Amino acid sequence: TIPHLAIDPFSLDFFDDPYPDQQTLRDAGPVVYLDKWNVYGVARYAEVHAVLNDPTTFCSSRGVGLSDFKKEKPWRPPSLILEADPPAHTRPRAVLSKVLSPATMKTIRDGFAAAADAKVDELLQRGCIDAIADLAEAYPLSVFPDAMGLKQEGREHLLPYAGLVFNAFGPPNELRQTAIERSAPHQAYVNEQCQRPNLAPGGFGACIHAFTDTGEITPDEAPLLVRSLLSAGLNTTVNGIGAAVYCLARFPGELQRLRSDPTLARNAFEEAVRFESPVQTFFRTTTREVELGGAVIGEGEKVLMFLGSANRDPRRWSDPDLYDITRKTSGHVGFGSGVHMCVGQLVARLEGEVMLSALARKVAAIDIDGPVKRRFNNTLRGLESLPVKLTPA
Ligand code: HEM
Ligand SMILES: COc1ccc(C(=O)O)cc1
Ligand SMILES: [Cl-]
Repeated sequence: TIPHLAIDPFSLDFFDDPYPDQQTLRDAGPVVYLDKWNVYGVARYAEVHAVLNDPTTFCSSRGVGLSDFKKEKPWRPPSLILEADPPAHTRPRAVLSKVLSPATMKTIRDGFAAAADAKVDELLQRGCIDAIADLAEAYPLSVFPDAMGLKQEGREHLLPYAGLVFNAFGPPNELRQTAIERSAPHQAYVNEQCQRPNLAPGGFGACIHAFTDTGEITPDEAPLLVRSLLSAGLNTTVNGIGAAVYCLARFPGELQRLRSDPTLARNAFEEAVRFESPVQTFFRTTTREVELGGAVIGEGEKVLMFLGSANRDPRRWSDPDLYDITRKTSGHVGFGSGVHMCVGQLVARLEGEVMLSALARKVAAIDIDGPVKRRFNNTLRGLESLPVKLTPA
């Protein structure tokens, strides 16, 4: 019925090259059992999409990591949005949607673009750079904390904290254990910046606190919602932009197409999100007994969704393992799908678009120039170091 596999999707070997194991997971059946961690897994697009779009059956309030909040204490107070189900999810979600609205994008777009162009100009003066530290990390650090309204002091905690959050979604392996044992100072920093007086006027955080009188959220909910943005809003974009740059360096043909038409920048970013899937996995917990892909799952079972695999499922995509910047990407699940689909995706896409636009206009070649170094995280896929040589247009 359901096949049992011994594959550990949280092992370093798996992280180093997940694609053959993801095929094995897909081809074993629509629903698999992972004996290593005692969870169900779905690795094909169809079942992942299905699970994403029925939150009643496959809930989030019992945690979207391995841990079941009904059995264990969460390592930090539950997110009011990610780890909430409707209807408790609905109004905080509505608040964050307005804080990160089309109108908000319109106010910051010029500034986000200028900073991207400035970044690429600065890098071109150096020629040989690390596309991670100097670009993928540097550019979001140059725009997102300011957009949040964070003070300057203590920003060095942001990436450590977010790494910790995504490691903590995983099983209790070494990556997770080590993360939590180092957490205290990053946690203390982030929690403190979530308080209203610590967030600059007009910024994302201040706007969340400004939203505490409409009947949607109360003032005591606002700090945790600022926490959500400080959890998900930086490192994801770093890995997104890094993915895109990695793709353009590996596929020079696509760089040349992008150069010839920079209006393809937004879709080039979208395709990179599909192709590399920064957020690889999330869990759901069953709230009742349910039929899924000919399998019957009992109540209170963890279900692991392979978003990255779903994005490379040949049942859904033609040539899924090719990077194609004119692909019809609509429908990929790199930002999820359904009621929890990434609420900050407009920010992510804005950052990616203007960075790729800047590269499209300013850079003639991106050539890998040193050993590439992958970074391991229980949930995030991305590189630690990507030495490249940039050649100006
Ligand atoms: C390339 C960049 C990003 C990727 C790949 C990504 C990925 C995701 C995914 C897959 C989900 C679905 C979670 C689920 O179904 O349980 C999600 C939700 C979420 N993301 Fe993003 N994200 C990105 C950028 C951002 C940014 C820039 C922000 C904030 C500024 C953000 C904040 C959030 C929040 C608050 C949620 C919870 C939504 C909800 O539960 O309703 N993310 N993200
Ligand atoms: C996409 O990953 C995350 C991480 C944290 C949160 C949150 O803290 O609410 C939401 C999404
Ligand atoms: Cl925390």
